[PDB]
Amino acid sequence: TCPFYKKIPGTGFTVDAFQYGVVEGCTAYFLTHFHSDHYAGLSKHFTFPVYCSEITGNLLKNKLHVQEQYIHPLPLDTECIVNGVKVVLLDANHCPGAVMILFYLPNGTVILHTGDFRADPSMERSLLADQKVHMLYLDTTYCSPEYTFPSQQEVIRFAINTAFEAVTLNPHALVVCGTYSIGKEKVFLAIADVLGSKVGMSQEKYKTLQCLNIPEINSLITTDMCSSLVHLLPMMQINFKGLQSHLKKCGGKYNQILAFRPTGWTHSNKFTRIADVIPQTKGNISIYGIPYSEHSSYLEMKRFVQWLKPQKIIPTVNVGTWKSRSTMEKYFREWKLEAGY
Ligand code: NI
Repeated sequence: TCPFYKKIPGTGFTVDAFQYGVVEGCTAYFLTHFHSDHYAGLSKHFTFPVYCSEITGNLLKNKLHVQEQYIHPLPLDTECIVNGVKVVLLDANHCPGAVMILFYLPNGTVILHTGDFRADPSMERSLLADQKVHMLYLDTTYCSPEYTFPSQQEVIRFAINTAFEAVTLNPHALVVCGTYSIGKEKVFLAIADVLGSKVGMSQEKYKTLQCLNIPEINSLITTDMCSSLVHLLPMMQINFKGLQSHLKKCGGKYNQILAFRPTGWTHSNKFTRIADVIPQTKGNISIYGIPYSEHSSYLEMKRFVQWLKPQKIIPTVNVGTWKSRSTMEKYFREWKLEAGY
């Protein structure tokens, strides 16, 4: 059964609620982004209207085979009527095609559902500037002050400099980057651009990338592994055994691997600056874990909420334990008392 924090009161609408069967009273199912925990349940057999971005809709059609007739793509930053309710989709600064949704209720209440997001001050000059929001359904993934990590731009800087130095010292080094979902494409695209290479990958990942509307993508990626010095592999293969096996397959073209695992936050962020990060190394293989996040830091989250000044907050992440729920409620009250709303 569909949980309460996935229902929009006063509407026929749910958000990211495809794993509960036919939801009672639901006339339209919104999908914030194409990540498996959010789409869990969609297939070619689904027969109700799905509302989403153009990019999410490309992925539903090509990867999940959902039929065209049930896919409703909406433009961003544009007031749209859905089943007699005004809605707007806003860029969530998460993975490609990810959106936040503003719902203008018939009774005058305004709700923002962030989906998954990385809060940014640029959001303060979107269409959110123009009016009051009563209820916020908030991505609370990192809602605790211990969760710190650098900007995406600093992380990319580290990766580009690290790769370029390694391959200039040794023109026979291969670079490998892990992935298990869409998002974080900048990591492998930036490294391949500095090295003057396309990114090589499986047919299945190339297909996913071709759905994402990235400018000049045919110039940046390929399924010919032999012509590429930056390869993508599944995240589960980014370990000493998997990388050794991969290097065997390359037929003596290379004698060293430098590999990156983009993660979210890790406890090594409590101690080490991005500048100081070092790899794990065994023989001719080194692995860097790099903290490239597509979710808000605590500080980013707090700045957004204190600017928005919502009347009520409903968390959508870490909702399963009394300890988590109590912790999040304490921070929301601190934020409200400090800023005076
Ligand atoms: Ni996500």
